[PDB]
Amino acid sequence: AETVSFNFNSFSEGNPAINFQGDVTVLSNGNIQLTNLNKVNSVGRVLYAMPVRIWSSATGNVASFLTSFSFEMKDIKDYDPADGIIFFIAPEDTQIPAGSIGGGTLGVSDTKGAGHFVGVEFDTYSNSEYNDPPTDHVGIDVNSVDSVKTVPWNSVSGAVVKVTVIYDSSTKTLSVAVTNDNGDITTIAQVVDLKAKLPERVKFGFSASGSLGGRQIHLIRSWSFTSTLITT
Amino acid sequence: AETVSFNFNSFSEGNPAINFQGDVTVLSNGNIQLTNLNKVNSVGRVLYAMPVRIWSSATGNVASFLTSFSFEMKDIKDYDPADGIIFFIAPEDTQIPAGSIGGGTLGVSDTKGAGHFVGVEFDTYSNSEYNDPPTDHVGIDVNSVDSVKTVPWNSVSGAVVKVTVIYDSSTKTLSVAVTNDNGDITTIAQVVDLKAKLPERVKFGFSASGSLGGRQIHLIRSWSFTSTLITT
Amino acid sequence: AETVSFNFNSFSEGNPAINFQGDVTVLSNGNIQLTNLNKVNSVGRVLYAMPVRIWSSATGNVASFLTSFSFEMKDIKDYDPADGIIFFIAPEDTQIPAGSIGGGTLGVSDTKGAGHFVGVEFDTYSNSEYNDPPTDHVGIDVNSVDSVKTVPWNSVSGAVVKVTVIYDSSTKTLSVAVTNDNGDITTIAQVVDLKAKLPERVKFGFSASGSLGGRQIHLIRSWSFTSTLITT
Amino acid sequence: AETVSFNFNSFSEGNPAINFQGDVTVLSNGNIQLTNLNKVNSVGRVLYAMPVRIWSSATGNVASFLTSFSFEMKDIKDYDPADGIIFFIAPEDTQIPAGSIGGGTLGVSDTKGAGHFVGVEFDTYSNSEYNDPPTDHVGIDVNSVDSVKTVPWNSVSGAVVKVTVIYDSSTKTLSVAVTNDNGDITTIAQVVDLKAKLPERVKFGFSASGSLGGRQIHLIRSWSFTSTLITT
Ligand SMILES: CC(=O)N[C@@H]1[C@@H](O)[C@@H](O)[C@@H](CO[C@@H]2O[C@H](CO)[C@H](O)[C@H](O)[C@H]2O)O[C@@H]1O
Ligand SMILES: OC[C@H]1O[C@@H](O)[C@H](O)[C@@H](O)[C@H]1O
Ligand SMILES: OC[C@H]1O[C@@H](O)[C@H](O)[C@@H](O)[C@H]1O
Ligand SMILES: OC[C@H]1O[C@@H](O)[C@H](O)[C@@H](O)[C@H]1O
Ligand SMILES: [Ca+2]
Ligand SMILES: [Ca+2]
Ligand SMILES: [Ca+2]
Ligand SMILES: [Ca+2]
Ligand SMILES: [Mn+2]
Ligand SMILES: [Mn+2]
Ligand SMILES: [Mn+2]
Ligand SMILES: [Mn+2]
Repeated sequence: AETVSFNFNSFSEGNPAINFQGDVTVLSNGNIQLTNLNKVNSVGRVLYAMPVRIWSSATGNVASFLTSFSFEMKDIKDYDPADGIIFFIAPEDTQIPAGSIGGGTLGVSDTKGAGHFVGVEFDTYSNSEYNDPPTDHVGIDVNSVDSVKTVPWNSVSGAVVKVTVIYDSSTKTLSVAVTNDNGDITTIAQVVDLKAKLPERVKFGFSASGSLGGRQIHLIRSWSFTSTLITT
Repeated sequence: AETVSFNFNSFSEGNPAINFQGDVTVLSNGNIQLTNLNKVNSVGRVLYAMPVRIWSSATGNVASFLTSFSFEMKDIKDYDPADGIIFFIAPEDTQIPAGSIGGGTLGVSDTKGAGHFVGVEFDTYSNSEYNDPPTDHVGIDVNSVDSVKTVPWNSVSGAVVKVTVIYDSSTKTLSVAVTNDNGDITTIAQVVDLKAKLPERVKFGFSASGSLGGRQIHLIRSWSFTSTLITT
Repeated sequence: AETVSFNFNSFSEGNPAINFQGDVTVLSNGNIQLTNLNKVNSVGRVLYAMPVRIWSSATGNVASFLTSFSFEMKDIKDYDPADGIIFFIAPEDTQIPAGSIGGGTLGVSDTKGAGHFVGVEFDTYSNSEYNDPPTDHVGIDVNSVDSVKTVPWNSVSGAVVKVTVIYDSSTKTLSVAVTNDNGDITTIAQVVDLKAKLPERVKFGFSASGSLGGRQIHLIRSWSFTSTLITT
Repeated sequence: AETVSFNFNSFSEGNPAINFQGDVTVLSNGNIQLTNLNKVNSVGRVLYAMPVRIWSSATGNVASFLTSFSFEMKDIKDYDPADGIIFFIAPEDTQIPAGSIGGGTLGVSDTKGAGHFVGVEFDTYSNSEYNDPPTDHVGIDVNSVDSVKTVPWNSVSGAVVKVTVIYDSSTKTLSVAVTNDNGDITTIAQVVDLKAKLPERVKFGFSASGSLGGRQIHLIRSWSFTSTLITT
């Protein structure tokens, strides 16, 4: 078997173990702040520097992974609390889309909402152009911000949120669990054939965006990960 | 929103939140020891004392849940290292089956291997009478120790094992993530309609068993849990 | 350590984690209504169905606890707005006293006003037989509705009240902070030895009562709680 | 009645509602970071700009208050996680002690550990020169970091801690409740005559300090407060 595992209790701008793209910054408290509040159509992303091999061209085997992370989103005067954070998987050469308008694209898609990635978004603004639900929601995205499936959710300002994600390669199922502020959990699962949607080696990371009037604090507090690919 | 959440970092015999059944004992370090090393066909089970409402007969809604736990199995001189541990869900009046032979039944089924429960087993002995795979394995059981599905796994003597489970009510998916000694993860997921398999009120817990020749130390070290049922 | 914690933002009938006694009811809005407006000497109580271990006879240790809740009392035609609500603690076999007259007993004591419980009352009627102050008030009750101590308070019809109670086992101090509708706080603290007044296992909850002419809407809207007993 | 009440979900150095002293900085995420990680004997404090009238020389009455806050301390390399945060009350003209050495002084006392203030410390280092318990502890201090009383407590790096404090006027009791990462709650209470120990007008606030080798992230995330003084 081939395993990739890491853990971040804190983040440091200097550490090369992570790629910083766009407006991302690292606060003195070790928190990764994805977007710049004083910028229009801001976009910031972070990827685990080491590309992870999710499937073998020799066997056809796809890896399973268990990952958990905690983030925080807080409102600011005077802007709509937008746009949200998305935990994504993409080609290792992934970079913020050219001419990104941020906002509802969440830093991973073009204006039409399309891009090459698979992710779990924590959306805090209803974009009708991307067919978003009416309330805050968590969604499974496959090459588009027009979610394959979504689930009602509530983004509480200044609340630490914990997420646990399990991908089981045999059933090709991606299961998510979000632990809210009131103590309630919110789950969402979807079958997604990663090998069919993504290349052999990829990068995992987070992205967040904003617009002219849509802005809020997007923070990544921690992140643990373990992927295992059967090589036999 | 109806939620049940608890977190055991250790245990005590006087903790009312825990129902002890069979040969269960509590070690001075807070660990629960499920089987008696000196008894033939030993059986021990521990349960969260409070019955949990997993689905509504009024709305048809089914709860989602996130639960994590860590156990440890250790060989002893010089019995066969058997039989294993099973995280189960069963009717609130669940009790060790009458005339339990322990062993491959894992304390949750009858001689034929049937019973009323849903669970994730960590099997260390291949019982041909229950169609077990040839090696240790993690299984998803529904009313029977003859697993609906299993995955190859390896139980390391004296190794602390971490497990995270996610049940998504919408897709009825029960996904398990097992973190091994060497940091490798093993996963298994299966669609299981709890509403169709179990009554509205149930109890969650752990069970382990041995036989005359098959014995080993079965320890439950910690357990956190959160179930949420959408109501009104 | 042994901890019991929970958080209710609303309530629903059927939740096995709650014991309903008497005339209690759950409204469509998740609120718990303690008394029946058409019944003479009405009494309704709600208890967390999980017994809480407040002290150990083995170690002699006593638990500490933090709890918060919000309630609302609202007048009705043509009865006197009575009798009030009491947050209480009693033996786990606690039931509404047999042949209760409700009224000023607040559903936890006998006709003389005696009982086996400890609690914080929110009194809206002056019962001279129990030496009540002449106006509305918050009181600390130890085995009697004839409060060991009281502080002038005022129950505003329809006002949502917030309460926070801290019990420090070391000093045996029970402090209460009541946040009125107009933003003012009212506090009352009393040294109460729970190890000396209650058994090792108890149940927490609320009770409200009325009489023939004294009636009113008694609502419990939320309730969070955390008690910890050191077992080391 | 005279009541003061406020609430901060986020902080800003451009806001007049707060005084900033020393190395205190406000991160882009809204958190207040009390100590500078790059300075020796660092010290930073903040105070609610408006002095709170806690007692009257005309009537002798003393105010009761309920205040809760959340903070965060996180380790860093290669320094000892020190020294801690202290929520204090002091003369309205309080200032960082002249020639402060930070460290165990928590930024409120002199080298001897004496000063004019009442506070609740969250101590993460054992200074023998101040008779500190051998482990992390929460203490009630009255004009000295040589705590009047302490209770064992575990400071978890990167964990958000919630605190609730109630000062009962009549009993002159100050009781505190702290929420741990494991879920357990910790409390400590002590009788403190604010009238005798502090002036009529005071300021409430937080302070944290570090040394040459002792440094860590000291964050203040939110703070609500309500005090009521009877004027009659
Ligand atoms: C009545 C009878 O035929 N007896 C048989 C024994 O001969 C032998 O087959 C045992 C095997 O029990 C299993 O033992 C292992 C360990 O060595 C595990 O504990 C299995 O779960 C057991 O079933 O069964 C009867 O006693
Ligand atoms: O007001 C806020 C919003 O503004 C829109 O212009 C943008 O497309 C949305 O994604 C969101 O940022
Ligand atoms: O008029 C109202 C009141 O009536 C009394 O008879 C009763 O004892 C009081 O507790 C209160 O209900
Ligand atoms: O190692 C760290 C510590 O070092 C001491 O010298 C200092 O007095 C303490 O307050 C703390 O800073
Ligand atoms: Ca959107
Ligand atoms: Ca078996
Ligand atoms: Ca009365
Ligand atoms: Ca110290
Ligand atoms: Mn969306
Ligand atoms: Mn099996
Ligand atoms: Mn009274
Ligand atoms: Mn100290």
